[PDB]
Amino acid sequence: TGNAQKQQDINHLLDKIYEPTKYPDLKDIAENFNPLGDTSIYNDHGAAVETLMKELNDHRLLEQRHWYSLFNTRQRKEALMLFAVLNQCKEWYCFRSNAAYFRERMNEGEFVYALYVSVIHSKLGDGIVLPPLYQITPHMFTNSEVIDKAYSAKMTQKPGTFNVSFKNREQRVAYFGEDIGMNIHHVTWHMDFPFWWEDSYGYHLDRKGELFFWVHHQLTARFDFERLSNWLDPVDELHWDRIIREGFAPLTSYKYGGEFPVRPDNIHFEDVDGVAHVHDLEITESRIHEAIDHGYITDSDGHTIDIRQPKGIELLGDIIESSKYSSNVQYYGSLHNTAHVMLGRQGDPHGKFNLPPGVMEHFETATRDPSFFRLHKYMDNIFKKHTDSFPPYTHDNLEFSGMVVNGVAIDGELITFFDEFQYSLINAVDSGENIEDVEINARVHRLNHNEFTYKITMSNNNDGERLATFRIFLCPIEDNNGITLTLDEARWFCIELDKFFQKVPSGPETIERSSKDSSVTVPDMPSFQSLKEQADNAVNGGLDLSAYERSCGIPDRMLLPKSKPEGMEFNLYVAVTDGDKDTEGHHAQCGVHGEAYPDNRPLGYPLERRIPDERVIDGVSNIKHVVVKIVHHL
Amino acid sequence: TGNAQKQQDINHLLDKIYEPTKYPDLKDIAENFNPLGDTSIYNDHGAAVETLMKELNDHRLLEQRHWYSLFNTRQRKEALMLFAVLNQCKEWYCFRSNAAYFRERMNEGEFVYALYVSVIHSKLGDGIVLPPLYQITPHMFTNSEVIDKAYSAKMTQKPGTFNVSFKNREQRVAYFGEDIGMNIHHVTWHMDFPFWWEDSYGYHLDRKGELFFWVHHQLTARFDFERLSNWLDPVDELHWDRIIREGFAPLTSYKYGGEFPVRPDNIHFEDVDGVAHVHDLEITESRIHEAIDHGYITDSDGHTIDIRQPKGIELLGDIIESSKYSSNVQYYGSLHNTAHVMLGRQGDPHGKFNLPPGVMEHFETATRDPSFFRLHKYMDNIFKKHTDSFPPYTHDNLEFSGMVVNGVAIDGELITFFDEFQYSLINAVDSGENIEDVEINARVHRLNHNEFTYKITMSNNNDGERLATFRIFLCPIEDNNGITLTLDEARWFCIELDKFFQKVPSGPETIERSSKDSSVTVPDMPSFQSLKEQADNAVNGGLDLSAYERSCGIPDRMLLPKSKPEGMEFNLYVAVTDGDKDTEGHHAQCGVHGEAYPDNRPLGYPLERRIPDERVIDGVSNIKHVVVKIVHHL
Ligand SMILES: [Cu+2]
Ligand SMILES: [Cu+2]
Ligand SMILES: [Cu+2]
Ligand SMILES: [Cu+2]
Repeated sequence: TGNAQKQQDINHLLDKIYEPTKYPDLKDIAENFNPLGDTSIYNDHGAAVETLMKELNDHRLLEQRHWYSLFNTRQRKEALMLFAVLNQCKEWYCFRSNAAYFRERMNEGEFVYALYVSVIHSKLGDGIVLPPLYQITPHMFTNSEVIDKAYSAKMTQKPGTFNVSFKNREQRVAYFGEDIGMNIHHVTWHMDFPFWWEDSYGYHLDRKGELFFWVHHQLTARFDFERLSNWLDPVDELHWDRIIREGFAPLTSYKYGGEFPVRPDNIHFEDVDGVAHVHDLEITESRIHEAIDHGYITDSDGHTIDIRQPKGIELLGDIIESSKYSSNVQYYGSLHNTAHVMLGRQGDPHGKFNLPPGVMEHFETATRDPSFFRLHKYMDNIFKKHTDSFPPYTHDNLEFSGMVVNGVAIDGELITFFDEFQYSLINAVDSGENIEDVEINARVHRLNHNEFTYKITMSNNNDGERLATFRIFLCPIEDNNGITLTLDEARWFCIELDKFFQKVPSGPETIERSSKDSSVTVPDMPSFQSLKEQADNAVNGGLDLSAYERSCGIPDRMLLPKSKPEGMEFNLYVAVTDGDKDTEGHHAQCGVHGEAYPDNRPLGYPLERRIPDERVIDGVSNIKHVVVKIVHHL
Repeated sequence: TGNAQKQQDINHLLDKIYEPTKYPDLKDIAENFNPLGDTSIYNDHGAAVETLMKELNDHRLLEQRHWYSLFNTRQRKEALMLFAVLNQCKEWYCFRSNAAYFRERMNEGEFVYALYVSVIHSKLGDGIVLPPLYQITPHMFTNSEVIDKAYSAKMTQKPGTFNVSFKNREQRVAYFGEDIGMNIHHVTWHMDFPFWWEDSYGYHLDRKGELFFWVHHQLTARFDFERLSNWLDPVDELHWDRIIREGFAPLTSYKYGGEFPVRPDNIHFEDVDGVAHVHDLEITESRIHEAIDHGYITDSDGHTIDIRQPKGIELLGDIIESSKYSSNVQYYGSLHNTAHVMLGRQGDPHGKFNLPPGVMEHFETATRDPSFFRLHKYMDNIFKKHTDSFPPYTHDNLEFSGMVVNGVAIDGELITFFDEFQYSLINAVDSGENIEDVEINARVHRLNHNEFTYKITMSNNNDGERLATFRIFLCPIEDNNGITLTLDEARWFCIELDKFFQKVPSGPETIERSSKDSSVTVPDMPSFQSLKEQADNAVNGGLDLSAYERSCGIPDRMLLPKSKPEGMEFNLYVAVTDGDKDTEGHHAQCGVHGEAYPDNRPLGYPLERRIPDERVIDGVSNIKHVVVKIVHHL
């Protein structure tokens, strides 16, 4: 073991992935190993192994140097079998071996996918930090131009970094969707808590349901915000009976595959052969919308499982996205997933052209296409229908008697601008042998803000020390019409900025906290070379980069919304609930390994419920709202 | 001079076009020359030169390593200025110089275009054979896959040759449209007789009008035939008020530019910003259709120019395509051309995506897209409306008293199969310096037939030697329903197979002629390396290369249609008209330089007119029809 070992191995595995490995060890392994000759390394007595082999043998596994979408029911199954081996290894000797043996005869997508999920969930992958997808397989995160510029570099053996690109559209709020950080998170989030997880794999992802509800509600919110800042209007909800108003051209290309199919604007949704009928959604949507409206979800037996309770919204998220936690998957089908594949072939439904899958039929690339947000607004208000059926909250309800926020102040400035980043285009260009490596780079333009700190002034009238949950939302104020909405109109529009638990003493305290300590944030990740340089140094000298092991969050750069240059006033919500009942039972942020989500309040507390008369939020001591102002430096 | 010189120079000029020249001579020229210091080499006292310079100087000329469509009113103008210099050179010292000087600071497309047109039309380019576009700029004629396979070859410096590709469509009659020979011809035909020719350039292309009418009538016919052979039905005529039923994905890529924009099926024609309104066509079409119907074309003054005469159909072709021979271009606009650009941006009319031009906005690539033939059927029956207004032909009309065809026979076997061809992908991949040349090749699958000869047996009942025009059409018989049409239904459907003038001696003769001597055919062209090798062998060893210096025709391989394996019976038409009245006045096939078309009969004689009662064709001695049969070897 070690890690600067485990780590090393990983880096080697995912190095120049589109070509047989150049690391000699990996290849004699790749050749001499037999996953079937010491059914003991395996905790299954190698049933997993024996099942991959069988396929690899009848050679009925997807070919190498071919595309792969995680939405392809077979490609998925294959990818997921590698997971299942790697997964029941007792120690490194068995992982390295397989993710070498297979690495060399299994397709790259299945492989990249398999290795990551495996590293993330398997018992055996603690020490490791995974290189950033963007540099491992750059075709999924880089433009088509820069890609070709990189192939030229290589043809000519002349190095250097190319500048990527992005007045005519709404490819004005593009900086958001096309960011390599969001794209990362978006994929990671669904790697952390995959739709395909069976608790057989080892543990149970806790509230994947609410997690699902919430994560998208926030992309959806975060997204709505940016369009605000751009004189753009909140996003249309997608309907199956209407036209797809805003279509786009991605100008993105597959490594092996071709160029992502484009969609024209004002198109009519076609029945796509092999996935499902347009109507098939319409009905699914109905079945869903009836559970919500009845009060119950009905399983396979005709057993009504009640959802007019706290477990409610997850049971709902199980049927909506359609993970395996689904009660009656034969009835409620899979709205979300199908909706993906469904929106993707819109470029070729009967498939007369044999265009590859589309931007939306992939996690590291969906945020790309505009209907992405159109499709999640729709999912969003499916949930809202349920979320909203609860009776508003009472006074006695929000009140954390004693504790009272006196004041809230921002110790700094809220200022956002446009930084510049560089990732490397090397895994993208093929370098054969005895021809050498030319360093080609890609330079992108991403958003950023300035660290700032919070000065939360507040008195614990209670006799002594109480644990407290510091909940901070950033809601909007006006309409982009100039209509000041109402913490009903705006409660749902708010994006979570931070959530943390601090013990409060008996008396006037002044709790301070930084842009940096935010719980919904993750720093940009270490470069690959960086992770190489570092793996290698430990192994030859004698790696606690327990910075980057889990990381569920969004990019720190994305914390605050972009804003206007003129500036705008947002409304800052500081709600301080009672820590002892919250954490009334138990990372725990990235419960990647079965780790029980620590907060018990539902998600978005306490703005997740109808707020009919603001009269109320306003009279609980432990809730306080102060207006902030964000400015954008050009 | 020489030619094995002129030639050499050319080959050098058009080598690895996408990069500054490696031929030292070309560069000191490229540097030291000044197109403005001996205004004497120029027959204009260099007004041309002084106009390019002015642009090159204010640097308002299109950039290098960028795309270019010949449909772009500016790109065209720029391209066409180079033509105008190269054009008024007195000798080689001035051409070489310029097409060196410019070659290095003008864009490649303008440049390639400029050089060819210039070589083709300028007084000074007799000896020369131009390399095949397909190998000069392979991106416009080669797939998107093979192209990438070639970039890989190059990256790794491992040579190869790749096999190109083409059950779900009508990309079953694809072999026709995607052939590198047709594509060549199509562009050449439009280089030979350009729409932009002003007679200031030096001479007058004779019947560009009828030429235009006809050339497209035959692609259109030839095309209809192939679809026959494929259980496919004759092509729909395109309308501006209907859906674009049948769209395609070209899977083709620009060198500098991106991937050609694709079109979804069942699309509605959008008003495309910058080119023209959909309605703008509709009216044009009307104005056109009213000339035809009135009997006259009305010019700018309100002068009615009659067209119910022989000059008729060309005057019509001048206004329809809209060349500069147009009588009232401000009124009849440019249906054909505009229709090209109009159909191309259908992927991006308001241009929100900034997709490059499309397959149809280029001559070496339009035959690609299915609406290509849909758009020419439409143009086709615009002409037919006029062509058909003439009173049928009388008996006394077709009769070449004396001369009488006794019999007609094919002396071979009519057999068409699928050969294999290889062109080179080198100008496509960038090779910088001190990095050496790897030979990469592309292998295509093209149609072919077997030389066969005609055995035309016929007696001269007259008293002593009459000249004769041997006109041979290949008409269809059955419907693809199995209905069997009527040399009215089928007269227009016939493709020209040969046309030649032979002296018929008095009495029983038996003229024989070959597949090879056909007048509507051209052999595949010499390779580039071949043309290099041969150019090069004749500097050093003190070049005829005469077979390919103009070349209007279609590929010999395309002579006969594809057919069925079962075989089908076509109807062979041998009509022998009177040579002395035909050539009653004067290459002359490729009148590229002002050379008066030799035949005087209108075009398609004598099948261009309504044939109401076959009763007639049937009773002129000098017309004879015999059924042939074509078989396809799988
Ligand atoms: Cu997602
Ligand atoms: Cu989603
Ligand atoms: Cu044409
Ligand atoms: Cu045309």
